Amino acid sequence: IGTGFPFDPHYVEVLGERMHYVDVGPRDGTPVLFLHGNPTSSYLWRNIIPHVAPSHRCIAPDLIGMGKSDKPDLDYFFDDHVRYLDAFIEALGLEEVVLVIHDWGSALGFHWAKRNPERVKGIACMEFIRPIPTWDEFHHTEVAEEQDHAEAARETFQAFRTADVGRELIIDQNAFIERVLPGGVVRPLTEVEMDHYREPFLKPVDREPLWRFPNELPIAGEPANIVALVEAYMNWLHQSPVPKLLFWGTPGALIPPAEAARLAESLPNCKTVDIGPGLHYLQEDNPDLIGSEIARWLPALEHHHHHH
Ligand SMILES: [Cl-]
Repeated sequence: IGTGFPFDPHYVEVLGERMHYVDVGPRDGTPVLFLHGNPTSSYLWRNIIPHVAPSHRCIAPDLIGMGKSDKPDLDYFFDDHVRYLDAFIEALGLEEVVLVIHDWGSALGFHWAKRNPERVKGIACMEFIRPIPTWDEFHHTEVAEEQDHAEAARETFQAFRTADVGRELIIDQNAFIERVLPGGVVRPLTEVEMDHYREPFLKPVDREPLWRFPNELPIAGEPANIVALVEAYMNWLHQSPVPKLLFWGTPGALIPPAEAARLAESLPNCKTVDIGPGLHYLQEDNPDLIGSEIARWLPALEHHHHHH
């Protein structure tokens, strides 16, 4: 699996700050917008984009306070991210797009789509965020062998959301980067890959977005604004005719194989793709199948639409 990041560095001004993004692919192509989550960057998509770029424009921003984007004095709430990515999209003059999304990138992407449904020609998603009404639903599974792992996951994120303790882990010990990220890849990440992921967060104080994110997860009614927002987009998604492509792995994390199977029915016009062994950061386990299946699925999205 490729460890390099060979893309031209692009930057654009957004709400006064700079945001870094990948922009490859023919300039005249329907754009495909790749949205990473916690605690990743555009690096997450490095081995997926080359499958899509021969035919389409590939745009992959680093969220504010992450990757090579600027680091304003914010608390990095989800709404902060909403503001910057909304302005990013308009700053590139994008009209209609295809979304490719993960984790908090999926919350952002789905929220954007629901508010801008006529501008989304398709959604490729994987290990995405859903309402979590109870902790038992978090990493829920009915596969006996996976139960111990699932309860460990609960404990982990309960701690992240525990006052002072959470900050200790994520801010002082860099747990999201040194433990959660490699912990959510089946194959071993290399030093080179880890170093790419560590680069934006060498200073602990810069780790704030990595702590706020788990504290923004819509679990057991809190935080209420996010619970509402996530319920809204999921209702939207369940009712939308927009073409969907869903990647999943075994045993998965947020999305277990059994639910992936259900989403194949509960989500209209949904093709599913088993990437084989996977945990949360599926992109690092089978980037080639994710990029090739996205590429195979993009042409038909032009149907019923036109550029002229
Ligand atoms: Cl998180």
